[PDB]
Parts: sequence; structure tokens; C-alpha cells
Amino acid sequence: MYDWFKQMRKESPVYYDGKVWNLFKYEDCKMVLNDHKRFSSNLTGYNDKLEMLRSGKVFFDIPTRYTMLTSDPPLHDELRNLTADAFNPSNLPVDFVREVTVKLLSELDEEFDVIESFAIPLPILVISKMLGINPDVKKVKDWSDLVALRLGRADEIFSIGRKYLELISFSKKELDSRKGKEIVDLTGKIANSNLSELEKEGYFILLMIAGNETTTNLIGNAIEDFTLYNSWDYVREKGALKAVEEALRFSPPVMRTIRVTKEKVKIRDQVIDEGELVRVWIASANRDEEVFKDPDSFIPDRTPNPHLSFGSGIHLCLGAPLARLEARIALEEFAKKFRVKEIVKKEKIDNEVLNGYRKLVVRVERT
Ligand code: HEM
Ligand SMILES: [Cl-]
Repeated sequence: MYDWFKQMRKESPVYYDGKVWNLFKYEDCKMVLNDHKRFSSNLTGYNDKLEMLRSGKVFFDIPTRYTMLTSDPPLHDELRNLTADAFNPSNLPVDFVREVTVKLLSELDEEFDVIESFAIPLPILVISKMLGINPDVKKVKDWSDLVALRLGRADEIFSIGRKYLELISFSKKELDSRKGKEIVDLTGKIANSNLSELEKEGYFILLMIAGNETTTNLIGNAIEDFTLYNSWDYVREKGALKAVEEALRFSPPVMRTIRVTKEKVKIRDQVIDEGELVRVWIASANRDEEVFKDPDSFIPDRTPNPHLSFGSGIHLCLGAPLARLEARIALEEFAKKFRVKEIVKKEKIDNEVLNGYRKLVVRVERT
């Protein structure tokens, strides 16, 4: 995928495939992501039916159509601000994370799968913690793949199956709980808000899932990258702050984004009429020669590192501060306790916009 980008970065930054536009240039990308006035995120008719929905009307539709993720201002501000200050560094359960993470490694054997044994649990253990719920890790993971693994796939991203209704009823049940208030759970806040009934169900599923899957991929990626390019030592003594950041740029969980135009736009020599999709490639951007010196090299201490892994602008991953945190503690405790001796085998997540491993086996020996 990267050779293509490098090529597209040179030959054609603003490319039009069959029906969607594509940007591979950092500059073009960043600008577009910060231009919510023209490049909108209203891709599910969320804003459109905000009046109809708030009027109390109720129609059947997958709750995932209505998340702040696909909403434009000012509705966005309204949805994001409700639980935005909960994900600020100061309000992060840094303790919980460290304790659940340390336990997570308490008995790791000589050859285990870091994904299904560490990468998957932590995210879900934590987001649910903040979420104020606590179900089956396998259950949540199932619901996550169900939602994520259908990303990018043109229509199977709005379709409802049986196991999906299980996700819907789950949210409805959990939600119904928290009302009566005395808020404590992030879920708590959600239920008791002016939001329409299904908006609540969308916001709920949005934090539970958008949390873990991408967060797990980041740690799986980091572990490989840190091994392939030998960065473990550096981690043990200097920390994981800058490294965690290199992982993001070099091996991003979210390979790209998409947006629609509200007016005619002209990015470079290419004009784009309104009502068109614009695939914003974060991965390509992260490797742009114009912005990163020796971009195709992995540098744990690489700085500056203005990657677009978490996005940019007003939709900048709301869980960004939490992920870096979870990322840092998992890798340092892992780096502290273990010493990777080799990457035995690995299976990639079958998805084109989610860069990650579903299984990553490693041989190790305790310090
Ligand atoms: C761990 C690696 C993670 C990555 C790489 C990542 C990446 C991204 C990206 C690229 C976007 C772009 C949204 C848009 O501009 O199109 C986004 C949005 C969002 N992310 Fe993440 N994310 C991660 C973890 C998390 C976590 C852990 C949570 C919550 C626990 C979370 C919550 C959100 C939310 C709510 C949004 C939507 C923000 C809004 O629209 O204002 N993310 N994320
Ligand atoms: Cl089904």
C-alpha cells in the first residue's frame, strides 16, 4: 500500500478513482480535515434528521448512523462536549490501566499471542471501566469486530444481523439503567441528555467500540515495529512517549478517513464539485517526504512527529489522550517485564481501513 502512496504522492496527489476522490499529501490532507466548513462529516443524514429525531419521532435504523463521528457543527460541539472532558488526561483512570495491564502480564508464558492475550483485553477492560459497565470481554470484542470489520465495505456497514441486535439491545438495556441519574458512568451522562432515543444508542456504541479495536491495533503494531527495528531498549530507559508516537505514524490503526463536500472546492489543479466523497489517507500523509525526514524509516525518538494518525481538527480522536496513555503503559510494562526473542507468526486484520493484527505470536523470556 505504501509504494502506491509514494507513487501517488508524486504522480497524482488529488486522484479520482471510480467515484471517490483521494488525497495522499499531508498538506492537502491536514487542510481538508480542518476544513469542516466545506469538507463535511455529515455522511449519515445525522444532521438532516436532527429535527425529526429530536421531535420524538422514532424509526428503525442502525444506531451507528448517529454518532458525533458523522456529525457537523454545531451538533458536533453538542455531542462531543457532553463527554469530552472525561477523556482529558486529568480524568483518565491511569491507575486502573496500570493495574489491569500489569495483571494482564502477570503470568505470560514463553510463547503467547500478544493480541488475544493482552492487546484485546486492556482496551475493552478500560473503556468499559470509564463506560461504567463490565460485560464479557469476548462479547464486547465480538461486537467490535462486527462493527469494525465491516468498515470501508460500501453497505455492509449499515446492515443489521442477529448478533448486531444483541449489540443494540445491550446498549438500550445499559442506557435505561443510568437514567434515574447520579451519573458516574460515561454511559450515565448519555442516557440523561436531550439526545433522541437512537442518538443515545449511537453515542453508546461509538465509545465502547471506537475505543478498543483501533487501540488494540496500535499496541500490536507497536510491539512488532519495536521488535523489527529494535526499539525495546530505548523504551526501557527513555520511556514510550515518542516511540508510541512513531508507531502511530509508521503503522497507523486507521489507514484513512472520508468526508463530503458542501461546495465546489479546488485542491491543487483538481476541482471537486459539491456532494463528493474525499478519502483522506492518513497513512500516506504520515509518510509524506515533504514533512517527515527519512519518512520510511522507523525512529522511536522521531520528533517532531505531527502525524495524522488520530486525525486533526475538531474531530481529532476524542480518545486520543486515553489511547496514548494505554499505549504507553502497556509497552513500558511489557518492555520492562519481557525481552522479545522473535516474531514467530502473524495474521492481519482482514480490513482495508483498519491496519492491525488479529493474531501476533512472539517468543519471549522474562527479564
Ligand atoms: C488507539 C488508536 C486510535 C486511533 C488511531 C484513532 C484514530 C482516530 C481517528 C483517525 C479519527 C478520525 C475521525 C475523523 O476525523 O474522521 C478518530 C475519531 C474518533 N476516535 Fe479514535 N482513535 C484511537 C483510539 C480511540 C479511542 C480509544 C477512543 C475512545 C476510547 C476513541 C474515540 C474516538 C471518537 C469519539 C472519535 C470521533 C471524534 C469526533 O468526531 O469528535 N479513539 N479516531
Ligand atoms: Cl446474521
